[PDB]
Amino acid sequence: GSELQYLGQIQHILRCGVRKDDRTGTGTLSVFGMQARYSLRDEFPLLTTKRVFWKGVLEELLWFIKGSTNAKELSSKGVKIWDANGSRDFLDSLGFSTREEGDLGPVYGFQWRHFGAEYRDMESDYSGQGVDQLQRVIDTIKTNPDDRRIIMCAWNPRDLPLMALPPCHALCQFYVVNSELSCQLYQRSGDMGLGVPFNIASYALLTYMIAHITGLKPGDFIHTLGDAHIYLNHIEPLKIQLQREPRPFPKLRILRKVEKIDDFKAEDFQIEGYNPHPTI
Amino acid sequence: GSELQYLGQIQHILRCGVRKDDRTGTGTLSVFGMQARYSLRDEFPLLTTKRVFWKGVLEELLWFIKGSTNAKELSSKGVKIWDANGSRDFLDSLGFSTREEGDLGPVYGFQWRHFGAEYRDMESDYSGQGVDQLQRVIDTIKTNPDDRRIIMCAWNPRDLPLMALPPCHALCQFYVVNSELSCQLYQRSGDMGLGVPFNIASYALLTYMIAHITGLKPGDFIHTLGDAHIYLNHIEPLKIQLQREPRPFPKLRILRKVEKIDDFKAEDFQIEGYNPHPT
Repeated sequence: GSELQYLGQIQHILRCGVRKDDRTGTGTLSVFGMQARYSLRDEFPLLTTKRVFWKGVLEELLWFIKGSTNAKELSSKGVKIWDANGSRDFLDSLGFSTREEGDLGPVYGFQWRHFGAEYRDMESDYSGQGVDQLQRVIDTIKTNPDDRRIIMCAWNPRDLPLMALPPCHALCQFYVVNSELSCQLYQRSGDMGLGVPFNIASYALLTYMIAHITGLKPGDFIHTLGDAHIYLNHIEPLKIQLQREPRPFPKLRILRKVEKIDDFKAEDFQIEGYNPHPTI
Repeated sequence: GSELQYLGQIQHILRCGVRKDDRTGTGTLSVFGMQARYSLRDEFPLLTTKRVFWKGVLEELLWFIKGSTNAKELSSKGVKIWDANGSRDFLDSLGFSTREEGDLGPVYGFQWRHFGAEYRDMESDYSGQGVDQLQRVIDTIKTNPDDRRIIMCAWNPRDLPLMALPPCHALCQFYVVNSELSCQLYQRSGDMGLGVPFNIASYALLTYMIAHITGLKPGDFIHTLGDAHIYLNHIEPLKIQLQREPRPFPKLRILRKVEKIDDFKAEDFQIEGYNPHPT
């Protein structure tokens, strides 16, 4: 069971994690180096022991694909998860006083579509600039599925300081065998309680999208974590969630045949049968 | 973090791996996404079921650290593992007609010490150019141990076309807690029988070096693999190797207090009690 692996990681962190503070000084139980395999075969890994913000997962990814680094473009979709990091106070705390609100810097969207390009601002035109990693992985999957270099890297040391926040998802690698597309994510830091479930859904979704455009079947989503942690305040709540028997994962349905990654829209996706346990 | 995890991985690939060919149409049994943990606490992960080319590991790493991209600089040390990719014929095959022999392009050393810098040639001076990820990692470890961004990435989409080979160890992350330095390597592709043991030792050594430079004790080396594979002509040999009784890992002795990562020399290291099953 995929979810069982996730809950297993949580148990392991409770049993073997050690105290480790984050940037704010808040404590967490932490374990370095973890890995879970989530099958994407005939099911979508949207955790059931606790509700995952699906609209956020979907809109954020379409926003990444779009190459946007403007939090306002995601906020207007009803997803505010990046608004704080693009706010005046936050951008100023980073020294980006002349940066317009919403300008997150060269984050995912930019890295994925224009890696290496000289970031100006969120409104700048980068067409033809940088390496379009996303389309490249798609091309490679179609032409040379055996390729062991189908990677999309968001971790750009040069652009790091310009980003409102360093990416938690440094890079992901795709793999194809027997008509199945698999994806492994290297997540440098994961909040098992709140972020990871969302993280998992995001990349499983990216895989489903690429598999659809490349005519492959979703295979496995391998979630690799660097600092896998649990905030101390989620220990008891998590001990409760761990008591809940996971439910069948929902299924993802793509309502139409999409040809290019850029053509996907929120409306083309439908999460069916998602029945998460009641909020804790 | 035992060698039993490495053996277990081999066992799993032999058991669940599926046929997948490499760039040369050569078949391998492959599993995508694997991870093994190797304790570095009072022991060094130099595999004992089959001898690892320690000199190669040590010299290659020192070579990475000095930021060299000149295979000749490593070859002169008696380590020829990079010579082929820097040869006149190989360089020309990739269209690098203007490159002096040995010029591997912006590979590991360059990325590690000058990420983002404009690669010219192996003789070019890149002082203060690009991001020195290695020193930054060391600086961050010393100043903010809790940092969850202690990463050194060799994967540079931008420089890929200029390299003799795309980096295999795409990136590694370090982690500090309870005065222990851990390192996790994300290896996109790994030949379980040949490269992986070497790869493991390389990053284990790097961790030992940085741990020593930062006054921390080596913790764990987590090896994460993308396409973990075994070449077909290695199945039987590896199955035999799986029969070999794993022995206690040797110890890595650092014979001197080194202040800067750049000051480490081959002679500062000594593998002790390495007793691998003969080949």
